[PDB]
Amino acid sequence: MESLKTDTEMPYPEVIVDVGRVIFGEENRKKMTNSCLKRSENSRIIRAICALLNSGGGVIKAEIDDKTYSYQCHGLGQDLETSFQKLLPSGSQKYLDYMQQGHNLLIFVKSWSPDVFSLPLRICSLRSNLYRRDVTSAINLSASSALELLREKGFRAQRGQEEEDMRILASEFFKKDKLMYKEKLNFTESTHVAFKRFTTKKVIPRIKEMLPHYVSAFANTQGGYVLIGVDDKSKEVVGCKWEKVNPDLLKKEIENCIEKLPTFHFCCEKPKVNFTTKILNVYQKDVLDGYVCVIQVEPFCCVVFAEAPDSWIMKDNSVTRLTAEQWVVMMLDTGYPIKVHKFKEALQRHLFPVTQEEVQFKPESLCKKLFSDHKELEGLMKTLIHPCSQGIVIFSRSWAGDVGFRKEQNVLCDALLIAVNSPVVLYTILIDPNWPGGLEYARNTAHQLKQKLQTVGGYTGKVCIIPRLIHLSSTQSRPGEIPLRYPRSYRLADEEEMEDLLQALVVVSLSSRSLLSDQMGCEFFNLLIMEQSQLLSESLQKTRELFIYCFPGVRKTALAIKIMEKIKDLFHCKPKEILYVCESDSLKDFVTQQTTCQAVTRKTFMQGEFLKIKHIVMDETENFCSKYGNWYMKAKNITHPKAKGTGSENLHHGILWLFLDPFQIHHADVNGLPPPSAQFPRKTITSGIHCALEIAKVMKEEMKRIKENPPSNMSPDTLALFSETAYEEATSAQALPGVCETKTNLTTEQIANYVARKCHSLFQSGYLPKDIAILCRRGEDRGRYRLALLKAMELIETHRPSEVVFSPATGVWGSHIVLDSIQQFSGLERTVVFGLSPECDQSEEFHKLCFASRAIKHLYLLYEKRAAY
Amino acid sequence: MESLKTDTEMPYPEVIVDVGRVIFGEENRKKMTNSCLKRSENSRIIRAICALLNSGGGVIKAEIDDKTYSYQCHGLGQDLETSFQKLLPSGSQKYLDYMQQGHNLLIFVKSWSPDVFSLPLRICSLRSNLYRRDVTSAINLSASSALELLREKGFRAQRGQEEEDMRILASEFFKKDKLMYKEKLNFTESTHVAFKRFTTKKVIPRIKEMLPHYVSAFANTQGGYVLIGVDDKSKEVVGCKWEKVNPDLLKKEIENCIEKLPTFHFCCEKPKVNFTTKILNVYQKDVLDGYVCVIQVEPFCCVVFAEAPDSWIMKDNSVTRLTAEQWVVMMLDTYPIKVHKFKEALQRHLFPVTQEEVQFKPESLCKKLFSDHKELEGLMKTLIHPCSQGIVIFSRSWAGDVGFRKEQNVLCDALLIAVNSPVVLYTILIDPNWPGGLEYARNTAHQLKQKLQTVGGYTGKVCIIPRLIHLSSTIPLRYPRSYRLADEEEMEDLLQALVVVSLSSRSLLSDQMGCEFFNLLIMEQSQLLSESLQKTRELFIYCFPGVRKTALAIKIMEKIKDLFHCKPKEILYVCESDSLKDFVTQQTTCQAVTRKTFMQGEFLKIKHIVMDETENFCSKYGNWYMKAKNITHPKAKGTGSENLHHGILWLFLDPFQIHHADVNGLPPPSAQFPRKTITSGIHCALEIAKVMKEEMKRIKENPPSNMSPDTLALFSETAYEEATSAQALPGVCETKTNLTTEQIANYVARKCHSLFQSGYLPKDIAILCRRGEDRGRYRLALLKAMELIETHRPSEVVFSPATGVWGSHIVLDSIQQFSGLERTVVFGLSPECDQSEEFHKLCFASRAIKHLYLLYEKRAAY
Ligand SMILES: [Zn+2]
Ligand SMILES: [Zn+2]
Repeated sequence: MESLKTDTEMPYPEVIVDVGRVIFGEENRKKMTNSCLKRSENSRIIRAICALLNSGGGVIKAEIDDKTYSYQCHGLGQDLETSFQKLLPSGSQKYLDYMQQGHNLLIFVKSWSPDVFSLPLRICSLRSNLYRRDVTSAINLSASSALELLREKGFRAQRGQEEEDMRILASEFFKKDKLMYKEKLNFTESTHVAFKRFTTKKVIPRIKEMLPHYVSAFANTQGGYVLIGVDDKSKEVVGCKWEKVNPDLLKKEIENCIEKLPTFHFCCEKPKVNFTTKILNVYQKDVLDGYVCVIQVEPFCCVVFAEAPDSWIMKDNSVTRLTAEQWVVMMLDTGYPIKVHKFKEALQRHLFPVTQEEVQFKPESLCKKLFSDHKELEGLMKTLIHPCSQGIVIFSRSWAGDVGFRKEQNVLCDALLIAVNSPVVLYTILIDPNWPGGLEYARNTAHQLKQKLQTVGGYTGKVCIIPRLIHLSSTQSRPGEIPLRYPRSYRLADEEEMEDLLQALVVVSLSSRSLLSDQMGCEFFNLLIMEQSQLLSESLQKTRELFIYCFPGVRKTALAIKIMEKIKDLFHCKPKEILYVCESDSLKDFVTQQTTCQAVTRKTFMQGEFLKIKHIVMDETENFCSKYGNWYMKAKNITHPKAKGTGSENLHHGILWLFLDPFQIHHADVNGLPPPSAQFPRKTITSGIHCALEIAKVMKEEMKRIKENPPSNMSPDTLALFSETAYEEATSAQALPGVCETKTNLTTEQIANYVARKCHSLFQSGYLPKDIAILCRRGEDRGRYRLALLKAMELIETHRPSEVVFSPATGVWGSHIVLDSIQQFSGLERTVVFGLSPECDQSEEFHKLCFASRAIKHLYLLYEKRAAY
Repeated sequence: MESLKTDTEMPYPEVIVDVGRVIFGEENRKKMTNSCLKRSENSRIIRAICALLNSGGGVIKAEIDDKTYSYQCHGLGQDLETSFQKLLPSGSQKYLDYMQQGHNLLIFVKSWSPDVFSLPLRICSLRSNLYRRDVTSAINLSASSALELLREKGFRAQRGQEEEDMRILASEFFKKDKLMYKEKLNFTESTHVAFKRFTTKKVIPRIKEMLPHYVSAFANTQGGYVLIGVDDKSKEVVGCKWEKVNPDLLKKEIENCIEKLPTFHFCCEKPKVNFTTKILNVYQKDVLDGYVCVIQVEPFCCVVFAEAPDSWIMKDNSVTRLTAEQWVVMMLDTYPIKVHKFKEALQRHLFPVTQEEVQFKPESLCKKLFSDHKELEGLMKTLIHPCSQGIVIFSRSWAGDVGFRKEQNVLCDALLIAVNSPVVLYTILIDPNWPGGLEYARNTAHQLKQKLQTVGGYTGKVCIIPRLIHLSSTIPLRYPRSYRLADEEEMEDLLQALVVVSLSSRSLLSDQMGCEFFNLLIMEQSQLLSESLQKTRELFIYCFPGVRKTALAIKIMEKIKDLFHCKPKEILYVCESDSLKDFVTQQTTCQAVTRKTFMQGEFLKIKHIVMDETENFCSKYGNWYMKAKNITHPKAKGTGSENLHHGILWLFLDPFQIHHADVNGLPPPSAQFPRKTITSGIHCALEIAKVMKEEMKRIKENPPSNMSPDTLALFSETAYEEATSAQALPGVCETKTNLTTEQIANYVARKCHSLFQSGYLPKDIAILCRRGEDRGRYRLALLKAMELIETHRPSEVVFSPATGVWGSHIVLDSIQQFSGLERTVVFGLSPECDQSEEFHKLCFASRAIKHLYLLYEKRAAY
């Protein structure tokens, strides 16, 4: 199966299992003469249901034999119901919904999501086929008891009396060499002896049919003796006729049966199941009559199966039985960030609120682009949605691409309608209605989206995504008829169900690469920064001077802003009494807009005099230069004032927090800081990493390269505090899927064309120009790159709606693309970063870190060709 | 039941139920003519099993009808086995063991401990009696499914289609006002309609019997209609004869039945179950023939029971059914964890399983008992034989050690734990003619097993066999072989359970394992605190009362030596008292001096300084802080030092226990940064911590002159409660008031004698007096009291100054001389104190680990 299988009559998104012709109805089921057909049909239906439960859900199609059968009047069938109850002890309503359309009965099977309150039963099984022996009975363990036994045996392996009277009597019987006719047994059945239903006219068939059960029961429990040749009622040694079957054939059949038994091993030794078969002779008046067989099974280290556990899955459009190995692996279960599942409720409440207002079109950016490019989309969608007042329509250029699958050019956009008391509907808009593959695209996209919701999102409920195909060129909406019918239980019923589906959509979007993924990632990062700021603020009451060491990608500035707010709250000071000192002007304007507290650059700080400043927070401390003056003593004097006699009854100490990034030092001169031995007390922050996995991986590779061959300016002691293990833990905890690409050996025109094409593609998907940052290492190439980019974007944008405007790094907050040097972009970040740098050898490759620290989710490093002289 | 009930014939420790005469055996069970007796006997046995499972375990005693019945030859019974396997789906062998002695068949029922791999099914139940309607069938939910439904409804309440076609047709049938004879229904049964087995000759008994099931099924699920008067096979409105029963009587019976139904509510509104009963008339050719009753049940917010859930417990020597409220509370469930974290290490250190000869524990009590009674060693060696591997744990009173009464006539109790042996509890009696020995042994064994299962968390079959012995002298209790310990792992698990039980009680063994537990906890805190060595160089550590600063300081010194690779003599400890100096000098290899020695001397090779008792430092000699800074923070001298180093200056501060009114010499509280507040260092009894918290509140409410508001601000009672709950252990704190000197001496002598008889060594007693000039008077009075009490007088009573804390003698010194040192038992002898001077309870309590006896002398008369 590449995508799905074609079914014109019932083009459902889900997988369809055809169980052939079945007889349905209580009266018809009872009056069936053929019991074999009854059992076969029941088995087919139950196997299909189990496979659909373990394979994500689906539809079962059955051709109804009687042409006068109505589900409302007749019913389903009693035996099928007993089977359903056996398979689903919790309840069959939560998973199975029935429907009669035409002459076909459709059973809708929900995916087996283990109930949070219930035991974590990963998969559903009819019978474990793991037998454990209670007193005088061998019980086919249920799924829950099977999990009990598996977990107990696993713990035992990983770690490293009248019952005994029955065992002793059975052992004494075993040791005996010969027996007498009508000799009376002095013991009955127990946990360690079983002899009932074992004597027949033909012993071989009964042994083959029944021995596996008792052998599994004895091996799983402790000990056991199986006796063949003892009459059930009278407990005498009747024996088996010698002429009927010789002892050697019976012994070989027994060893064959025990060898065919499936087994699963928790331990390393992996012993086979061991058993001793001893054949006893019975003599009436010293003439041979027959023989009695005793089988002894010792306790077995792990679980032994009577046969393959009859649990089914779906594999290659077919219902497939699960082997013991597969069953135990799937049952014992022997990684998207947890923070997503912690914050999905707040994210849904912020971005996708369930309100009684009119229908909302999201996301705003893509909606604006689509509606400006196509004027009829607003009207067409408003007409199609009607009648619906409450709901959200989530637009995407390609939902299939949004869930990780192929993107189709012929699909203009996809709309996902979520509403209360309505099914989820996926609208696919086509540029040309004559495109043959629209229906397949819609069906596959709906199937993939539902599967992603259930698997990644964690949705545990009945949801139907109905593929509806629409065209802009059509003057009249809803052409033809839509025959897709689902039970009323599959539409969302309350606002809580809508909230749950939207939270699952939040998780799915945050686990993928898309425009919506990027926007919700920004909101997620805001929440994470709030949590980190709250955690770090606890040091305000315990320290006054602190040296904060930050890994690459920590986002020091947001933490600094929120820490400044926390200082204002805690110390009850006026906002203008807190000073933020940075090195770059651009960061100064950024912070000036983001915070009400005072923000100055180092030159202003040294030139000016700050009498009213009570607390100082310094960022970009690595790049500070001491040529103008020694700023550290100034900050110390403003923060730590020496006592002047008795004038100050209670001298105060302020906050002198310095944020340092040892890795990104671009000033070879001395910083003016105290030596690394005097940089105490210190804190290392690793949990601020807010970027893509790809960008974090690039930054870690550069970190390792720097640590292996440290440069002159950096020192071993500062490099020692940063470990790769902590960086992996933080990245796995806090990073989101993204894009990082590298291109080499390109001319200026090729770089310009690549940037123009990528920007056009991103804009078509709903990215705004404020998310694009084009950064060049060498500042003298700004004009050349600007001319090349103007030419490229003019060529690409043939329609040319508005002029292309690039803004300097000062205008980060504005709505324009940023084209400036890396030095001018220090401390500032944007979602998409284009790094235009000349050809770099191994020595100069360290600037990948500088480029990556500026990118949040996209990073396109482009390298120019070597100049020819 | 005060302790237990007397059973001379079967004196088992456990609770015994008598299920009367029962017929046993497959042949006998099958051939029974009377089915009512069969059902009654099966019900009695299963109810007793359920009660024993939910009530800690016990024994079932059944008298066998047949005198020729042998369990091995015959068996137990098929119906009984099926009932057992119904009650225990996991397995009946783990909980039920059978045994035949005499004419009685005994069933040994283990306590229902929910398996760690299991769903948390707290109690066992035959039937939930909670019904959930699958389509066409109403199912009595199992215990697990009942728990699932209860949790779902609780979460829902706390938070705040052809099936639909069936419902619509049923609603249309409901709305109809008239019916025709042999009118064919156009619908069959679904999740929302049920009418099978409802039409009988006498409708009322069948309704009374079956209606609760369907009402519960409909209420628990969504909606439902019940139809009365429809023939099963042909689906036509046969109707109920009008003469047989009037509609009003049937309606009132339905209302009575529905009202009688038990219910449990997860919500505050508490609505009753709502339902509409409508009576429909059937006419054949317009003449009345009968009537049809339709009952509508709407979805109901909470769970509705068909009847009281048949789960039983034990209450007042009786098998008692559980009501719905009790069952739901017990099923939904609506001591420090560090004990369960450290019990394995504690048992490996203190009760190791080895192939060596049997070990007698604890050593102190064993020495006392064997010295006082010479024959006890030989008697125990004889009784234990044949046994090589095992531990014998001695107690003056195991009953007292598990919280129950102490008996004077019991010399001691020995608990024998061994592999391939039952646990045996030996009670030694001074006078063998004491009537109550057997009852004492039985009750003690019962209480010890119950404590093990409940507090200790033991999940396994254990038998504690009461055995009574007498020193002056020159058993029918039979348990299944599964009740004896089988492996070394089972012995280890039982020993871990015993460790938890004793750490959850008050005894000598409790105190010794408390000391080991506190050592492990201090190791964990020291490891956690040592992380600040890499992040800070000068630190001001603020400690709540009872933090045990000195042990943390010693382990921090060790961590400094490990981290900075410095010689032990390069790390310096500065304290104020000579006694703590000597203590630390013995406990550590690093240099330890007092403040006077620190200021007089010169320390060239010292690279790191750790200071304790910093609140009591006096600046009259000079500025010790500046000296510490100069030693730890050296100013650069030109280019001589290529890489200047900064040392560690860690100051341990206790703001509450400031006894020097003069300025400490510390920097002002605004310059005391960076700072750390240690809360998780509290290692004492709950009672001592409570006294310290009360004194803390009293001090915070009325702060004295020397302390400052900023210093008191960091100490909150929420943190103190969290710490005390996390890391404190049960203990004793007592206060006596208005006693004269000889009464105080007699009290101390009597308490010391009682503690010594229980195995306490003299090194665990510290007698501390607030006023130092009373030391001689108290010493004379205590010597007189102790010589009067110890009539035997084996050895002289020796009191040691506070310098000799490490020695094996009672300490009699002032509180000032005992600063920074602790002992298990502390006696506080102080004069009468008013509200202003009550603050010294904190000083007295900081010196006690598990026992504190504050004694106040009478006011002096002039
Ligand atoms: Zn194995
Ligand atoms: Zn309620």
